[PDB]
Amino acid sequence: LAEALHSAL
Repeated sequence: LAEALHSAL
């Protein structure tokens, strides 16, 4: 989930 958010951002 952390990395999903990194990509999203």
